[PDB]
Amino acid sequence: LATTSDHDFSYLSFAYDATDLELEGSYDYVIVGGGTSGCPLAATLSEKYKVLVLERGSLPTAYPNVLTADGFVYNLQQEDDGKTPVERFVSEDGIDNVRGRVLGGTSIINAGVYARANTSIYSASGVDWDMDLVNQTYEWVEDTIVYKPNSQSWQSVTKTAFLEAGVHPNHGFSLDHEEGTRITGSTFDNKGTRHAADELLNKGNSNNLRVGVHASVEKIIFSNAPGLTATGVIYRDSNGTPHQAFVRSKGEVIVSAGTIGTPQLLLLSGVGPESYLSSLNIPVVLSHPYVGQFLHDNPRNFINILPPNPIEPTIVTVLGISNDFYQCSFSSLPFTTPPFGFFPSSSYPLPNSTFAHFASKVAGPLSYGSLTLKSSSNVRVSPNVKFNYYSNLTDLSHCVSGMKKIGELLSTDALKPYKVEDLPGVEGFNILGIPLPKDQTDDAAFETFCRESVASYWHYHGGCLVGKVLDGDFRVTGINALRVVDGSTFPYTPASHPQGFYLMLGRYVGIKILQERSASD
Ligand SMILES: Cc1cc2nc3c(=O)[nH]c(=O)nc-3n(C[C@H](O)[C@H](O)[C@H](O)COP(=O)(O)OP(=O)(O)OC[C@H]3O[C@@H](n4cnc5c(N)ncnc54)[C@H](O)[C@@H]3O)c2cc1C
Ligand SMILES: *[C@@H]1O[C@H](CO)[C@@H](O[C@@H]2O[C@H](CO)[C@@H](O[C@H]3O[C@H](CO)[C@@H](O)[C@H](O)[C@@H]3O)[C@H](O)[C@H]2NC(C)=O)[C@H](O)[C@H]1NC(C)=O
Ligand SMILES: *[C@@H]1O[C@H](CO)[C@@H](O[C@@H]2O[C@H](CO)[C@@H](O)[C@H](O)[C@H]2NC(C)=O)[C@H](O[C@@H]2O[C@@H](C)[C@@H](O)[C@@H](O)[C@@H]2O)[C@H]1NC(C)=O
Ligand SMILES: *[C@@H]1O[C@H](CO)[C@@H](O)[C@H](O)[C@H]1NC(C)=O
Ligand SMILES: N#C[C@H](O)c1ccccc1
Ligand SMILES: N#C[C@H](O)c1ccccc1
Ligand SMILES: O=Cc1ccccc1
Repeated sequence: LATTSDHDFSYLSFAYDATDLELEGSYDYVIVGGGTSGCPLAATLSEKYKVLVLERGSLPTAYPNVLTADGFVYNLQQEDDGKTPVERFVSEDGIDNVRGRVLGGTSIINAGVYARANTSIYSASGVDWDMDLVNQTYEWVEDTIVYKPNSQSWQSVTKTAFLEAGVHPNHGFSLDHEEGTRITGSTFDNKGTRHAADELLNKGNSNNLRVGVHASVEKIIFSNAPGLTATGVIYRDSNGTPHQAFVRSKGEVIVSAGTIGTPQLLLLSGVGPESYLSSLNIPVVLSHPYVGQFLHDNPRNFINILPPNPIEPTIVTVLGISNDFYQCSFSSLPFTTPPFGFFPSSSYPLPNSTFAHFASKVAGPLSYGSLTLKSSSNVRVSPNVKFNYYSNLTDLSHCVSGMKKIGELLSTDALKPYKVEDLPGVEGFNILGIPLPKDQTDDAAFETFCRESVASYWHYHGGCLVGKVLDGDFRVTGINALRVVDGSTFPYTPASHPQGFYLMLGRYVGIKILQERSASD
């Protein structure tokens, strides 16, 4: 783990605005998306080769509130002017959501919860994992931006509630995703300073790594030398001037534009379903039926309580893990401006006092949808995405069990002091929004609750799966010098909170590439 310190912006020495980058550059590797996986990947590759990372968003310094824990809600509340770090979108299901648009990616605007992936998921994932390397990489990330949190009153209350409610065993402080209750790590340090993926750029070689911000990558360039190969990308700066960045022999273009951005860029570049691309007059580079398919978004269901006695805002650190659902509680100050994506719609009552948000994330999820373009030419126009929440009934069953567990928490001695009236069961609380069914044994009522109150846990992933679009080495099948490394590569969430795994993934693949270049050297 790391030690509390200011956000490290040393990498600014090699950060440039796209308008200042050359019109035509040559590198060993070009990384699209300076996000959660993108930054550590770029830093690792720069240890030996010339790397250029292209990020559409601004430097974190352009939006100071992304650098503190008490700025979390603020960023979500900010109006989307097309340049802000929080990009708003609404799935076809009608659920509000957001994604990062800034150097550091979504790790720069998230809730800071850090967890290592469930150790049992690597086995039949389609990737032959080097577990020694996986752990060395987690350590590499953790020693740079992960911290053991301060004790916090509300989180402690939540911990007592989980333990009283049978979420066992107790793991004390642990980073591992395991069944039971525990206090995990956070990317927010003990002074509330947010640390993120961008700082992993500092681990790279300052003479080999170059970062371009305000760089909108619109298309991947291909050629046959002699086989189909990615040769670079076209990106545009704030002046509307297009640039080109090419990769040299043995080099590669790696797309780390995220669950939403990666499939979008591939489609715009002619890599996707042939009939679909043709319907939009997009030249087909390679028919790839699964690009944009298998998009998953774990549903979030919750209960907001308004204690009669004020509680203090806290960062989530206490996790109550079950096999089918993951839970936690977020305490916060009241708002009069809605944080987009926090509640499912803009028409949700706002809290005028301090409140606690008990959240439940369904594992998986088994349900999935797809991503389609909204513009056949403009990469700045958000793609259409549908997740089909609860289309798979097993997900619904898990939501029911999960909300019943929340009901248990609400019925504990631990939460009694936060009720307005001493009533039986889950009754007695001042609830903001949709309350739980009073009868904890009414499954049908819980199913309706699950469906009508659903929101996004913001941990969407998939869209460019290993075994569907990519091979075990994250290469886009059928195309040379092209890989994908970010949250779009797997169908299910790796843990209650995925940033740890995606951060690790970036460097992991980076190391695999260096090992590959060593053997072929
Ligand atoms: C509100 C919120 C709270 C969250 N809280 C937590 C939490 O507490 N703990 C946790 O573990 N996880 C959390 N997550 C999820 C986690 O942050 C994400 O799963 C993770 O950051 C995704 O990593 P990524 O590398 O795939 O994508 P991203 O980090 O999003 O990175 C993709 C990058 O590509 C850029 N990009 C996209 N298209 C282009 C293009 N065409 N050209 C150039 N650049 C482009 C984007 O701007 C972005 O910087 C949260 C997510 C949200 C939205
Ligand atoms: C990669 O890291 C894994 C953790 O992220 C690690 O698994 C953990 O390994 C430790 C021992 O190194 C196990 O032991 C701990 O827990 C047991 C049971 O509770 C205690 O008896 C021990 O005293 C100790 O506290 C962990 O249980 C285990 N955790 C998990 C979730 O599996 C892997 O072994 C590492 N892999 C490699 C190849 O290094
Ligand atoms: C909901 O997700 C389940 C797990 O992915 C699906 O079941 C699985 O379906 C596989 C076929 O794609 C099959 O090989 C697995 O054995 C099976 N596993 C389980 C838990 O049964 C389920 O699909 C439906 O049920 C299975 C059993 C088959 O009959 C499928 O044809 C059904 O579609 C998913 N349900 C939905 C709504 O898709
Ligand atoms: C860990 O992953 C395995 C394999 O996918 C799964 O069976 C198990 O339920 C998961 N455990 C938890 C607590 O999520
Ligand atoms: N469990 C436990 C430890 O006391 C603990 C560890 C980290 C932060 C708060 C508290
Ligand atoms: N189970 C499961 C997920 O698909 C998964 C996620 C990351 C790595 C391996 C597997
Ligand atoms: O899982 C973390 C979290 C944080 C704030 C609101 C909901 C969930």
